[PDB]
Amino acid sequence: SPGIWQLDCTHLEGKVILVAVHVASGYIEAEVIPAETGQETAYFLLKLAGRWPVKTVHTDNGSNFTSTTVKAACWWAGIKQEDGIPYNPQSQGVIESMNKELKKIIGQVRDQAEHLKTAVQMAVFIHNHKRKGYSAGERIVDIIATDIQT
Amino acid sequence: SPGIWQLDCTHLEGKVILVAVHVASGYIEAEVIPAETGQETAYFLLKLAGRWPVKTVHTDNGSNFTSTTVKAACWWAGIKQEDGIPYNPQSQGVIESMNKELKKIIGQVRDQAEHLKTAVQMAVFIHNHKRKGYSAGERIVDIIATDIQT
Ligand SMILES: C=CC[N@H+](Cc1ccccc1C(=O)N[C@H](C)CC)Cc1ccc2c(c1C(=O)O)OC[C@H](CCC(=O)O)O2
Ligand SMILES: C=CC[N@H+](Cc1ccccc1C(=O)N[C@H](C)CC)Cc1ccc2c(c1C(=O)O)OC[C@H](CCC(=O)O)O2
Ligand SMILES: [Cl-]
Ligand SMILES: [Cl-]
Repeated sequence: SPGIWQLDCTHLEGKVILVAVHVASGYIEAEVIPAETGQETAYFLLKLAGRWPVKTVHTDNGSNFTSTTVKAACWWAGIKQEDGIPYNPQSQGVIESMNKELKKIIGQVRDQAEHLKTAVQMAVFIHNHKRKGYSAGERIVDIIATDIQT
Repeated sequence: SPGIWQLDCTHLEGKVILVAVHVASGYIEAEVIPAETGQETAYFLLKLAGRWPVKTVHTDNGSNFTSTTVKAACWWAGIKQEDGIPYNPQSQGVIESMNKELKKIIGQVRDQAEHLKTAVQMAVFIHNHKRKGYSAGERIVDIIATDIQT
């Protein structure tokens, strides 16, 4: 559980926002990319795994699951690449609501930056710091610290 | 000191590697940029502060300290922007040693990627995961979790 992440790809302004969600905490990292490719996804996961102890990634679609570029990055970073089939039907709902929230926040900050990438990073910040009480940033650190003491 | 970070700029292959070091743990995040500008630095700090609870940044030089772009990002993200004067002379030595280590790791992986940015992310991964025994990635989580319980 401490090491499980889910990939999520959403669209805004003709661009693609790639999101990784730490499933247990709801903490996120995100980036804006021109299009989802294997190379973009592979690079994103490499960054993520250097920053948090990523054990398992539930990939966002079959193309990223298949991609030998993505598989090579997961091999390098010691990540178990898994499908993202929503065996628990609540998964679809949670991701959809997260995408909606993120787009809402992006609109609220959209005027405080020229470029979408900036607005997306502002949205990451607001999402991770929002107390709902603890924040997602607090939950992820608490979860992993609890794990390290095991 | 759970919230204290230090900026560090180093050069390789005609490009600039911007590094943020979590002082208490030695955990790092890094990116390759064409040149250090206020905009590049501001965006880097915005990303960092959305991902970790960044209270204070010791800036790497007077230009970034002065930059109104950098000050605006620090204001946005709730970061106290401070100078990076090495009042403790050991800090110069520590940063220089980190730069040398990072460049060594980049050399060791340089063949496993076409692009320097990839190699730098691999270096971040190796640095953060290396047990010295705990890793820097373990130390930062433990430090912050301890703080949250305060
Ligand atoms: C066709 C894939 C390209 N590479 C193949 C490669 C080339 C040479 C040696 C090893 C490997 C190799 O498979 N390496 C190991 C096993 C896995 C990391 C790896 C790679 C992936 C994503 C990137 C990269 C790079 C790069 O080669 O540096 O460069 C930046 C780019 C930025 C995002 C974007 O622009 O899409 O993301
Ligand atoms: C001259 C600065 C430009 N901006 C001024 C600005 C313009 C319009 C509205 C508000 C603000 C403003 O001051 N905003 C708040 C108060 C602080 C975020 C902010 C900004 C900084 C770094 C970036 C940006 C952007 C951007 O405008 O989106 O875009 C991506 C770029 C990528 C790194 C690179 O390419 O150097 O880093
Ligand atoms: Cl946070
Ligand atoms: Cl780690």
